[PDB]
Amino acid sequence: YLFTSESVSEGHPDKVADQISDAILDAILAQDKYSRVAAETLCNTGLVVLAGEITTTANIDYIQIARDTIKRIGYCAVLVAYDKNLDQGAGDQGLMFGYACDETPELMPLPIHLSHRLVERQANLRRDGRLPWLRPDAKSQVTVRYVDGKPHSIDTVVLSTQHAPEIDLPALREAVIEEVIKPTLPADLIKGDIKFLVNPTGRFVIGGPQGDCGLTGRKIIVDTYGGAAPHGGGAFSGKDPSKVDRSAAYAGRYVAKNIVAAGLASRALIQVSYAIGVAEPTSVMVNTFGTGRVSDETITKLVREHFDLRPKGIIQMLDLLRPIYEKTAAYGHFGREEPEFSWEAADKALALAEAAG
Amino acid sequence: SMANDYLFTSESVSEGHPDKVADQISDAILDAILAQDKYSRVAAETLCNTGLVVLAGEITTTANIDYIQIARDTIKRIGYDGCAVLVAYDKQSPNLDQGAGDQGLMFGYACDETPELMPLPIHLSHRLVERQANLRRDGRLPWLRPDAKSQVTVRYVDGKPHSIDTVVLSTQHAPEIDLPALREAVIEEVIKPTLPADLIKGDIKFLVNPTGRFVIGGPQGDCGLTGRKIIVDTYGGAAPHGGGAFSGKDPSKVDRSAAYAGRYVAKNIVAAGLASRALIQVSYAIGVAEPTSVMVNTFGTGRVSDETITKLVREHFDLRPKGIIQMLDLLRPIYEKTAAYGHFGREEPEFSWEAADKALALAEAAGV
Repeated sequence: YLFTSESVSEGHPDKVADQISDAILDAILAQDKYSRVAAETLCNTGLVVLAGEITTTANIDYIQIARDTIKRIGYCAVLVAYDKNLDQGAGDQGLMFGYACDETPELMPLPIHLSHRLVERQANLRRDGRLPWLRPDAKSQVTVRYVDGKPHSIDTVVLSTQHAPEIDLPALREAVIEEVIKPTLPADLIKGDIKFLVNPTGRFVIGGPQGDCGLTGRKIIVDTYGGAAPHGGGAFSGKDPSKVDRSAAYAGRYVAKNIVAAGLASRALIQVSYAIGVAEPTSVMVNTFGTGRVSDETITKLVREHFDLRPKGIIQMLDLLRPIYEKTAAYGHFGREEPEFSWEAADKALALAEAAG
Repeated sequence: SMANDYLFTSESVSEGHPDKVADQISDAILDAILAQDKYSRVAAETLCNTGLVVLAGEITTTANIDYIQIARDTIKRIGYDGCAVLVAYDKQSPNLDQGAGDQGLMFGYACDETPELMPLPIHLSHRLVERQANLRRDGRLPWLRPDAKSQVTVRYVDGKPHSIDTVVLSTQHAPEIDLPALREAVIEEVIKPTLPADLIKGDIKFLVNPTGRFVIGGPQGDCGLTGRKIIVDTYGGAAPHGGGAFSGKDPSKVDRSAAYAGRYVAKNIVAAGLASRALIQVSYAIGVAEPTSVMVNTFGTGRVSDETITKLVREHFDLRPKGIIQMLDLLRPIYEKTAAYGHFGREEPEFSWEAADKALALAEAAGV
């Protein structure tokens, strides 16, 4: 079968909103790391709206931080409407999913991993001036052929990128295929039936907020597993680590990744859920899709013994009170093994393998 | 097939949850536009706060709409009766093989856990919050207010529902009512009458307003945005999701119409008795009509090969963007009603994607 995922660059209007939301979070967290933050962003042609709920001692110039963020991405009236120990109960109810699999060394499903890499690549080539006619907004779609339930080839890659008006399509499409697409695709998967569609709907001069309204939390599938796993619904950006929407999904990834790196399974899906004002999850379950070496329920039991899934437990486990979140807000929260991203360390793998037998 | 014991959870929110307010405003505006011009392009986004509604997005139409009156009417209908409104739409005046207007992946799903062919936990979650709305509006529980959330945890054994483990229900309420009386009322009136009798065992846990009082609700107590309840809108986590929000978008957006078609297909597969459950995944490429990929996974429950089912789907359904609109007659102002209590699993006459009107043909084909 053919399976497809997608990603967007840091310049996509929705990601502009996510990154503004998280730039603001990091600024707050730099001064007062215990702050409660629920920062929502809407951005438009002439308009940025910053809303949601904030509790802090920090003093931030929210407008300057939005402008700095838009500047760094590469591109307004501003409306600011904020309303400004381990047994602590969850601040809200909800469900969260974590996932991992052996399709890549980072233990992410292939299609979303390639999709993120394609847009990261175009941003890299923009910012180092190799393709100086590139502009911020970009979109990738990668369709992967599976045979034997394992990746076989890459059927189609679609990449649309914003660009300066001075360049013609023919040369743009050739440049993107040769410089963006081909180098990012693993050679073992590249075969005769590979289709490259670059800028299928033609000229793409106007991009970002100026071309299309963007909102925080509207790329939650691009942020996570690109369609390879179910999702609980919660957005990440703008939320401090006391919000289980973010902390529990991050812990889910940690758990799932450690189960697979432990050798317990070749893939692992974990659902967690919370009730408001209750520390222990209302539910936890692990599904290994028939690939587990020990029963899913025993893995579920091991998860409880080896990870602290209580909200403040997870903060302490992944050391989350750090201004590290603007970096999370483009190119996927999962699958990038940066030092800051504590949820990507397989540092419980050996302990899990040992406990299982 | 494999012996199992596990807990699975879904959630829903009432029509007065701020994100749902935003979704409903977005779709009320879509409805009003379509009333006057059913070929309109609408991508209407809403953000609402304490004393603030922001309406933004892209709209191409001949309709003349009082955007503020529609937002106000919607808020009033939900139960919330200065509220400044900022209208910043990018507005302008303007075959079956036409291409998709954007790329995306969409999933459709159906299973036999409920008569409506939806997975149980999202079903029960929705009905719990509909029940609190009903009891509010007919005055049986007049102290209730619009904002509420439900969450239902189901213990499955051998791949089948066995008992209800936990029900959470948080509801806004008048300051007049005391917490213990609130909780007893919610357990006996809202929760118990909604749960299936045979799934209530001795180990059931009711978590009603666990952190107590809840007087300031809706936009006043938290910000709402369009497209922030997309899991509540679909299958509660029982299926994968491809990304796209529904509300504020006219049927020409494949994010909405292909999701609906997907449900349609998946539901007719199960209704036909071809499978006890069906997941269908479809992908579109910008400017391409016929979709990239169409696959059906019955998870070992299909009475014929998955391949035969996927083949049957292409003979019996038109999955091209404009084909879906004709097949489901999507050019009608029917969307505000979708914007709370789930887009799937409610068998309203307007909801074309919930009709099992091809099941007989699929059954007759496969041999069921």
